[PDB]
Amino acid sequence: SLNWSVIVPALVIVLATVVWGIGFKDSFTNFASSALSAVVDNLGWAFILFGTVFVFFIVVIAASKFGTIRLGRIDEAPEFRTVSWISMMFAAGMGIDLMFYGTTEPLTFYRNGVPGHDEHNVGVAMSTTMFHWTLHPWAIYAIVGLAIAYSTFRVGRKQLLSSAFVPLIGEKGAEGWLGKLIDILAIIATVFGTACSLGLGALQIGAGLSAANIDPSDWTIVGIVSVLTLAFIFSAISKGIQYLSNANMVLAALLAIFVFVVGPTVSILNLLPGSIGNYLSNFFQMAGRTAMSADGTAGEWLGSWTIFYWAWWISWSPFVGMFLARISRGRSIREFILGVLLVPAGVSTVWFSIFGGTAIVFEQNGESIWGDGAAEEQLFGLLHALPGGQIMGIIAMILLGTFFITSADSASTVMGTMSQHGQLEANKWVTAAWGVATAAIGLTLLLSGGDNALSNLQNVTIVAATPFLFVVIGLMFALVKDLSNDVIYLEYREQQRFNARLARERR
Amino acid sequence: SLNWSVIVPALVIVLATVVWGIGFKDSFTNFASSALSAVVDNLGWAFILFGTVFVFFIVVIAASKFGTIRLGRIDEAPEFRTVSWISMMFAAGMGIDLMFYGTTEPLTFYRNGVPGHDEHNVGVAMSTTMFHWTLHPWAIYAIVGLAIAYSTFRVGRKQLLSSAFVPLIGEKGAEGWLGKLIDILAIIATVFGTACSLGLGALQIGAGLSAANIEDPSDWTIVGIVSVLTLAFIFSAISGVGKGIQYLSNANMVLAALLAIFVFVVGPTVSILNLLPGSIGNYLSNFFQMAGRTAMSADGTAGEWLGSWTIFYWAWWISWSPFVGMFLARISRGRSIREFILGVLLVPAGVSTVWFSIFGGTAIVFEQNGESIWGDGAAEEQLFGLLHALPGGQIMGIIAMILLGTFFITSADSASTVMGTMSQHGQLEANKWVTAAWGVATAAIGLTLLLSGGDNALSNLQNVTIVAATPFLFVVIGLMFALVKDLSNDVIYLEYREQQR
Amino acid sequence: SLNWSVIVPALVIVLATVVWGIGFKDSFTNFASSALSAVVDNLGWAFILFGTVFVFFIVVIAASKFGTIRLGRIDEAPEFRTVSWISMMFAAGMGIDLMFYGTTEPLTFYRNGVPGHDEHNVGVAMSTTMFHWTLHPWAIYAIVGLAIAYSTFRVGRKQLLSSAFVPLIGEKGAEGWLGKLIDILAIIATVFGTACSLGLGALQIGAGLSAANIEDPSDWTIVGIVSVLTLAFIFSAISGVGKGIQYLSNANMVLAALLAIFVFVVGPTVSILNLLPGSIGNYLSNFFQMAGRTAMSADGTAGEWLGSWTIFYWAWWISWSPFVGMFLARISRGRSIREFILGVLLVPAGVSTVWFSIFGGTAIVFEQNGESIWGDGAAEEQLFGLLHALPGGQIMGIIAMILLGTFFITSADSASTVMGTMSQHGQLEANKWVTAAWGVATAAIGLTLLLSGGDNALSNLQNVTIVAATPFLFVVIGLMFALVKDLSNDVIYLEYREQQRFNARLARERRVHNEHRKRELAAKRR
Ligand SMILES: CCCCCCCCCCCCCCCCCC(=O)O[C@@H](COC(=O)CCCCCCCCCCCCCCC)COP(=O)(O)OC[C@H](O)CO
Ligand SMILES: C[N+](C)(C)CCO
Ligand SMILES: [Cl-]
Ligand SMILES: [Cl-]
Repeated sequence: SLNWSVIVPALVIVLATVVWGIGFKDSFTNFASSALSAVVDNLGWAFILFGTVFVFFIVVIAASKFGTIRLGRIDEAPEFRTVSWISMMFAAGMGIDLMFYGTTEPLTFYRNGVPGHDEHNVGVAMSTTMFHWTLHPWAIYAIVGLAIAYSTFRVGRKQLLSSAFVPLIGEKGAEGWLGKLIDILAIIATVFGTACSLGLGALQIGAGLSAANIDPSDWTIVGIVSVLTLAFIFSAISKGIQYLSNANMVLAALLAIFVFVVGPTVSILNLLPGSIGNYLSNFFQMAGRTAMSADGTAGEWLGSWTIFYWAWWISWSPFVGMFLARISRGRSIREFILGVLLVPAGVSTVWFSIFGGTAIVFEQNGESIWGDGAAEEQLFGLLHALPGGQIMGIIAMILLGTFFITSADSASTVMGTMSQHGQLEANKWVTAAWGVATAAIGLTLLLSGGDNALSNLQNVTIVAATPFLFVVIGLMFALVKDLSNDVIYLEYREQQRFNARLARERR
Repeated sequence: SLNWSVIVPALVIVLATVVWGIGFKDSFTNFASSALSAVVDNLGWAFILFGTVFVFFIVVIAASKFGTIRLGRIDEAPEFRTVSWISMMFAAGMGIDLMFYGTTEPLTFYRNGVPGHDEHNVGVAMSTTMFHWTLHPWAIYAIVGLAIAYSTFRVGRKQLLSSAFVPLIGEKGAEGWLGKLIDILAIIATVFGTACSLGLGALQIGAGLSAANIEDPSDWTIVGIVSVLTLAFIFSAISGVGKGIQYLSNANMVLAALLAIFVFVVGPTVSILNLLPGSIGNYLSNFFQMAGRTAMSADGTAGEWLGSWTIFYWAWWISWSPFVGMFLARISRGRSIREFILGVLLVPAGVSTVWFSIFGGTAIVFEQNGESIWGDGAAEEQLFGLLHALPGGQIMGIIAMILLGTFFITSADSASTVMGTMSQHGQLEANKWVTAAWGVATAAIGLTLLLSGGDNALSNLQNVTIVAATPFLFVVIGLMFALVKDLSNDVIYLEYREQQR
Repeated sequence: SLNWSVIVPALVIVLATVVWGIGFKDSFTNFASSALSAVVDNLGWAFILFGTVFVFFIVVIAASKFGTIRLGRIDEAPEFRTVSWISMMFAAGMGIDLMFYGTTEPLTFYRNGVPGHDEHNVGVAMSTTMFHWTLHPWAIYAIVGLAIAYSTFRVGRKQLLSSAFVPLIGEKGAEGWLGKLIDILAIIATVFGTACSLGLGALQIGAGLSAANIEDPSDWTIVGIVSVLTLAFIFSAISGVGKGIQYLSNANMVLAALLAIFVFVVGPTVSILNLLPGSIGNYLSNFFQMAGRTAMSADGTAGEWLGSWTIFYWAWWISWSPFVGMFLARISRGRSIREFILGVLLVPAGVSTVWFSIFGGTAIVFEQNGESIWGDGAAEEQLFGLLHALPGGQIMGIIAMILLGTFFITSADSASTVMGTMSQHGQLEANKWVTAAWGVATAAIGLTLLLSGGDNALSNLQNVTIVAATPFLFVVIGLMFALVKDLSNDVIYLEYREQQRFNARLARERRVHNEHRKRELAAKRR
């Protein structure tokens, strides 16, 4: 029983873009990309504040008595071992994203420096990438994850973001004016979310083909996408996602290990203890970077970096949020939070220490893989400066390929599950539908922009993300009232008032 | 009822100082002002060390078991609602200058920069201000407000600073040396406290009239206002069925809210709005450095800046601890210390942060855009400069002027109320005569400090505020132990104490 | 009994480096000094990363329920009690070091400036010195301290160090590949660690007596230093016997606390008392920015600084942790895990600071004027240089050397107590025989390190030490697990977690029923 009151209203906006953005006008879509600067200008501070708010909030609810509450029936045990549960979070913290921004990210920060420091600054440069990729985003993923994993397993509700707002909203048939709306926002956000990954993931393949066959064609993008958006429909008949799920991790294993030993090992090893310290050291300092610091200048830097990421992450929380939820059944609220923060974070700490960590060492010996200044080639260029690095580049391409599909599967499945009343049992057909409709806008962005295709990709996803921002914000409140009414916290507060009164009349 | 064993030493010393500052004695009270440097130099270490400890202390106390413990007969019906604090918290604690400082400070620290940094640093300029007006000034209040409220609304003892030292001194044996000296210094500091509040309100008016009517305060101004506000306060204190403290404060929040909301919308809204995360994050970051900004840093330079700022800021604060602290109790009963510690922390922080961010932040926004409002550089002229720079300036200016008048009568009467309550053997309710009488006891000096001829006198008291409570610093430190080695003699700890151990 | 299986492979290489340094290829030992530039740069990261983790590690253990477990057969009324602790913390652990680096480190930093900062930074000058002599170092101790203390006094087994590794290598069956090898690497690390401190006395005295007499070189003149101070040392020797030590604990106080309260009241009392919160503050504000200092920061240019300071320290501390944990363990019986961790960290770290605040402070304040104490760049000269600049500079200068004479025996005595204890199957009783034995451990290298044609047998001192116990790092690493995977099996904690379960499920039975009675009842209103 598909939810059409939610499916089509979403497809109305997904098409609006592909139609009005490539077919007709085209130059007009770049008008809404001025509504970008509109949103960062005045809704900008929100992302910054509630950003760091999401990181405290979650730690404190995990630190609280809530943490003990078992996600599922009372004293329910997890379904997999700690090791297997963690062995699944690793696959959650890897994909196109890190492929793209792995090397270029910390390099840019070394190259140009971060608003508030000089250029050529390892400590800062590094601790900024962390800022983006460790605690902060995963704090979000936890908010949405816990909210879903709680309402479904504990309270006993449908697997829908709206079913997490029940404590605040009607109710009496949750999905009146809101609900449908809240879900319609989830859907849209997830599309543009994955869109970026597919998007910047695509043209990182095209730029990568300039390692085998030789330059930056245009019909090539449509090729790389369509070639893989077909393989996605192909491998949309089994799951599937689990086969390649490791096929990805092994390739990602090669790339890393390889560059660990061939590259400046001891440097890369120095970056671990080093880029965990500057992270902590600078955390608050970068927590407060807005468009006032540094002397009303960092406004631009935020738009291109810190505020992009924040939007992106949010527009992905509906996807990642279900994943971690679905997996974590059984875990305690705390075990699930501390788990969700530190686990993926370790990998995002090593990964940037390896790839973009050599890019810094290189730029210190003159080597410089800057390659004309485009990140989309930065990666391969990095490898080409290492022995047998040309085969590695080939691997990387086939890797971003396997990523394109697996990343699209999980996305479409989630977007499917919530496009039809939270049915865990995903309809094989509606899944592929959300993939093509997604890959679609993942292409509609890449094409409409030209030389700065990357730009519009990040501006729209920021736009469609902003609405949800508020959703997730509110998902705190629904999550606190949901917890304060939970048996185990209610029953405990009854035991200390009793463990107080029992000694109030014996004296 | 009127305790005349402490009224005397105070009424005489307070009269001794005013004389040694008037009648051609105006110069020898200035040389005595530079004797302040003595304390800032040798007790510098003292303030900047413990000022930060208190902040950790209440936290470490709210954190532990002592937190759950209400203050009273347990589950004792609270009383005053949420609006009780926010009002008096900023009505008695501050309000007067925190309108001049709401702009001149964040605007100064930007322009000239604080030690160990470079100028035009928005972050620092906000973190330093914030530092001077949050966790710190409210812990050296919480300590007091928590101690007293416990040694009365729990134990039952009488509301008087020495009574809270019972745990350290002895059962009633606090009558000797340590105990009488307390009440004197607590009265001196509260008499000067009001005196300084009356003085600031007067220097403000000068610039207020400059906004409305100017004219380089040609006499009449100090009297025709300080008296107007004294005679306006002496009326809102007499009428029993009036309670100006519970009203004017509420009105005060409404005026300040109005004013704030004005600039916040007409002015650089987003800037203010970007300054919220900007302020907090920065504050958290620059906390442990500016917490340890000793006069040894940097390279020995910050000596002056500290004394003129942070230090003076502390020595000044420590003074208003009796009054403000007592008030954090005279209007609270039944709500656990924990729901109180953060009550006077998380909450005052919020308002101050926001206030500065709005004003101070806007000032920086102006400073950057080239349309400054620093002009000539008088702290007392800047608030209005920023104001008149906005549509409906002169208008909002009038109410801004009124604001300085509001809370004033309260900050003075409520400052005198606590006096009347600490003068009559620590009685919650005090005679309507002793309270208002002390609220004007400073007026008798204010009119003599100007009869010297022309103008050049008040400057004394400004610096005398520091040393006016210099010793009262330690009165806090000990009060910190008298609150730890006292709660461990409470019901829950004494039962496990007198058990197997 | 004696372990002629761990001590045999012991002195065989203890001297295979001693006679190797003084004899054989004299300048071949200067190839190992360029061989640490293989660990310091290749393991420097691993020395930092885990060094910091060490400070979080215990701190949580301290706050953990583990922090209630008492150390030894439940009750065990506190053995020594207090004071003797903080006195034997340093006397044993630090002691002499607090001087031959404690009044010059805040000074060298105020001068040259640490990497990532300009010179003349009172702040970093204080912050970077503490990073080395406070929270970080002691935390390496409290681990081995607990691991060892809990291993012996609680469980009730041997005082041999490798014992604490039975929860990981199996109990009673961890003697072979791993086990004896640990004890071997243990005794060595304690010999060198001690030999270094003993040789320092001669070096600091030879170049320290300059404030009195002996302007000659520094070779045969020192024969009356090493050979005499050790001669007067063993006494001791004639009698022990079982405990103190001690006669040095209250000594160090009266003595140090004297010269300290001396400079604190004579010198710039305020400039010191000011730098009091300034020390702590800046320390906290820079803690994470210091633990992030690597040979990749700043801009891959601080390696030769770190290698001279930070890593230098960390490496050494692990190579000195055996003794200082073996000794820290005693006098701690009947003291809880918590009060032990908050004992080794808070107070020792809380005094080192006020030490650098008085000595490092005035030493700095003297430079802010022009009366520099810097004596041609020599650690010994600076110490006396700043006290002879105060009324009675030769009256306290006396104690500057004569007191350091006590620290000589404090280390040796206490240290020997440990190395002796670990070669006797791990018993506690005072073994006079082995005590004085290892007491030698320097007569073949210490006094010979100088007879090498006059002097210059450096740095064959610091070189051999930090490389000796380079695997020790990975030992104090896996010591965290053997500490926690052991603490957790303790009856008191084993019972704490079981009770949780009970309450847990019982509380479910109470609930699952109501929702089945307020349900049948709810279906009764129909
Ligand atoms: C600026 C730098 C200066 C120096 C910094 C020093 C170091 C920082 C100090 C950090 C303090 C952390 C304190 C940790 C205490 C542990 C909690 C505890 O003792 O719980 C007891 C028992 O309590 C309970 O079991 C129930 C309630 C536990 C409450 C835990 C709260 C969560 C803490 C998370 C906060 C931070 C998370 C990381 C992100 C910042 C003990 O049992 P256990 O430790 O054996 O339990 C182990 C646990 O189950 C793991 O398997
Ligand atoms: C879960 N994904 C890997 C798809 C996104 C996080 O990088
Ligand atoms: Cl549960
Ligand atoms: Cl400094």
